[PDB]
Amino acid sequence: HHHMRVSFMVAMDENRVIGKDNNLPWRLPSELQYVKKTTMGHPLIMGRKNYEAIGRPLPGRRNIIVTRNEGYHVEGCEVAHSVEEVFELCKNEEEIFIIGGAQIYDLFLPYVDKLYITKIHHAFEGDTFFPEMDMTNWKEVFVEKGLTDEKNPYTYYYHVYEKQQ
Ligand SMILES: NC(=O)C1=CN([C@@H]2O[C@H](COP(=O)(O)OP(=O)(O)OC[C@H]3O[C@@H](n4cnc5c(N)ncnc54)[C@H](OP(=O)(O)O)[C@@H]3O)[C@@H](O)[C@H]2O)C=CC1
Ligand SMILES: COc1cc(Cc2cnc(N)nc2N)cc(OC)c1OC
Repeated sequence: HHHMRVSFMVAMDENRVIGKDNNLPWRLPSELQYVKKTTMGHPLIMGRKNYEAIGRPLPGRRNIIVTRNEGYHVEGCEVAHSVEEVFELCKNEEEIFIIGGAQIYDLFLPYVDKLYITKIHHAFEGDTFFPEMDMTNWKEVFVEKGLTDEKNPYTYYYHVYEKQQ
C-alpha cells in the first residue's frame, strides 16, 4: 500500500549479533561513515532502545523513534507508535531506512524491499540479533570490502540485497 522504498540498514557479525548490553560490540567509525553516506537525506526509523543507546538525533535527517509510550518526546525527533504511523509520517518520502534494533527489525520485516547488511568476520559476545530471513526472491546485487585499518580493526563487507517479489 505504502509508496516509499523500505530499506534495512544493519551491521551484524558471523552469528547475526547486532548488540551487546545496548552497545555495538565493535568500534568501526568507517562503517558508521558508510551508514551516514548511504542514508543522507532519508528518514531514519529506530526503536526507542536503539535511539537511547545512540543518545542524540543525527543531523540532516528525519529521525523517527518507535515506542508504545504515548508521552515520549525528544527535541528534534519525531515519534511514531506503530508501523502505520511511521508510514503516515513518511507518506511522501522516496525511501526510509530501518536502522534497528531487533524488535523494530521484526516489526518492519514484512515490508522490507532492500537490504544493506554489513557482515563482520568475527564472532562477538552479544545479546541482540538480526532476525532470520527467508532469502527466497532476494538477490545480492552489491558486495565490497570495508576499510580495515588501525582505527577499524576487523574484516567486514558491505552487502546489498534487493527483493524480486
Ligand atoms: N549493529 C546494528 O545493525 C544495530 C544494533 N542495535 C543494537 O540492538 C539493541 C536495540 O535493539 P532492541 O533492544 O531489540 O530494541 P529496539 O531498538 O527494537 O527498541 C525496542 C523498543 O521499541 C519500541 N517498540 C517495540 N515494538 C513496538 C511496537 N510494536 N509498537 C510500538 N513500539 C514498539 C518499544 O519502546 P518503548 O519501551 O519505549 O515503548 C521497545 O522498548 C541495542 O543494544 C543496540 O546497540 C540496534 C540497531 C542496529
Ligand atoms: C547512524 O549511525 C549509527 C547507527 C547504529 C546502528 C547501525 C550501524 N551500522 C549499520 N550498518 N546499521 C545500523 N543499523 C548505531 C549507532 O550507535 C550505537 C550509530 O551512531 C553512533
